[PDB]
Amino acid sequence: ARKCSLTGEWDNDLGSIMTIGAVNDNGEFDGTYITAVADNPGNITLSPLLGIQHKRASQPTFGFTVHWNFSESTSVFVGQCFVDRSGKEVLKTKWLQRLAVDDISDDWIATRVGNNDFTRQ
Amino acid sequence: RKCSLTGEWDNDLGSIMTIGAVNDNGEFDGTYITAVADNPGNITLSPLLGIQHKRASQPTFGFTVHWNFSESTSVFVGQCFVDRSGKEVLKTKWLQRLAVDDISDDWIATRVGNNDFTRQ
Amino acid sequence: ARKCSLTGEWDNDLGSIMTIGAVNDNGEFDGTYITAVADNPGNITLSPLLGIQHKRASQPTFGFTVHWNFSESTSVFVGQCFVDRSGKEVLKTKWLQRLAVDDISDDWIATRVGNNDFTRQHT
Amino acid sequence: ARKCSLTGEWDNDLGSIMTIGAVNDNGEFDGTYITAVADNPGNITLSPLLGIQHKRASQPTFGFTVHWNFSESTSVFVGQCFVDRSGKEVLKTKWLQRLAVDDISDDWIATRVGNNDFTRQ
Ligand SMILES: O=C(O)CCCC[C@@H]1SC[C@@H]2NC(=O)N[C@@H]21
Ligand SMILES: O=C(O)CCCC[C@@H]1SC[C@@H]2NC(=O)N[C@@H]21
Ligand SMILES: O=C(O)CCCC[C@@H]1SC[C@@H]2NC(=O)N[C@@H]21
Ligand SMILES: O=C(O)CCCC[C@@H]1SC[C@@H]2NC(=O)N[C@@H]21
Repeated sequence: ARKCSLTGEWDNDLGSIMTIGAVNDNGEFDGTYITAVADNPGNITLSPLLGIQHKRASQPTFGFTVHWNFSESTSVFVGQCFVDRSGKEVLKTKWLQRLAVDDISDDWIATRVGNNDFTRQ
Repeated sequence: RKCSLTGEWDNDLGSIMTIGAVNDNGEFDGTYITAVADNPGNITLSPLLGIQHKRASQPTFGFTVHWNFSESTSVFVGQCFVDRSGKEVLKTKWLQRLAVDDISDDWIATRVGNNDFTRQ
Repeated sequence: ARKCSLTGEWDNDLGSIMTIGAVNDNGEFDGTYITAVADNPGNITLSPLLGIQHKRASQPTFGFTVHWNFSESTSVFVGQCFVDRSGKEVLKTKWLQRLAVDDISDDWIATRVGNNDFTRQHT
Repeated sequence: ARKCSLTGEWDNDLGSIMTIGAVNDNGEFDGTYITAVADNPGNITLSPLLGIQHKRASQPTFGFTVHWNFSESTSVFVGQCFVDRSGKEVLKTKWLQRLAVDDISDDWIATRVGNNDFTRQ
């Protein structure tokens, strides 16, 4: 396995855990995501994700979408995978979380922003 | 159904997006022709992948575009709204990640913005 | 007055209004923000802002902070003032709204992001 | 001095330093920001900031603007000051950096987003 293939198990600074499947020839992948935190944390369940990474660069950019199975929200993550001289991989990401609102007039309220660093589990 | 993302959309910048069939889990692929880029002479049609909620009449959704002509990747997240006349609008916010050479330069690498899409 | 001096009265695309006073020699200004929207819209009242713009540029960047007087939140706006050939000014802004949470462990949830375009009030 | 008065000297995770002066009755303050990073770090100079914090809350929110004195850019920071059981203060912030572009048609490219945590010097 080449470094910065997203395939494998990762966690982040909030305690969330992500598993990513095989990455195909075009950089596409699926996975699962167990968030440590939510608007309603009692409701949390494992949720699916789908994304794409670049493959030429040793330190590729990537993004993915998480369809939360327990709420009407969706999150997206985008970032770059870095490798240090010891071979330690870190995903540096920023994210947007979209809430569902019932009226288009309330759109302004509905997007949160943040960051997460992921390392191999 | 209204707010099935399948079809052709454009946005306020002139970009054009086509989305394929949405499967039972809300997954879809598509293509994106951006009207703008860091190097607009290099723009080519690029692939996207994402997921929408299915039940809601006004579902949230997300997708990733893998730009085929740069090292960058963008993600879009938003909600599809339908007014009482039947008109659909995708209200989105996006992040664009640029590639940097070293982890110490990570702070510089993420742009944020917005786009509204309507059917082409 | 110069185009893109922030001094004056501005509308945005959510129906909000702000009025900004004189911009000093360092680009600093104060004003009052009247939001059309909020987490608790029945509590809305006018709220103070404070910011800085670049002064020399024909199309300057700027930023400001709004201290909401009716909640524990603070918002910041950053953007650029553009002037078209007819003299029409547009403030293209992006914003972050910070909500107050009680525990550092909930920090991840606390920052909303969005955009606003402002134009000068007519007359 | 009460905890989470912003007056004083702070640094962040990138190594940037800021010094904030007296906070007035309305929560207003000024100061100097010394960024550790820039598009061109050989051009970095001391730059002014101006902001407002809430005063009554034990863990107040606040924001400030930095007018960079060595580029046409402006940055804004927004966050909350937290105090732990031992009295240690942390400012958890997110920021936007606006770059100057030539025309309104280029506006889409002009805004970076990020995060910083500050602690007292
Ligand atoms: O709250 C919800 O309804 C869905 C879960 C949202 C979890 C968010 S996604 C961004 C941040 N990073 C995480 O690992 N969890 C939160
Ligand atoms: O510049 C690049 O290298 C890739 C193209 C990025 C285009 C961005 S994605 C966000 C914004 N919305 C658009 O339709 N195009 C731009
Ligand atoms: O909800 C609150 O407690 C305070 C008001 C927040 C209003 C926000 S700031 C960003 C957006 N633009 C506006 O003109 N109003 C909203
Ligand atoms: O590059 C420039 O033209 C001005 C300096 C920008 C520095 C940014 S502001 C956000 C981030 N946090 C910092 O402490 N510095 C960078």
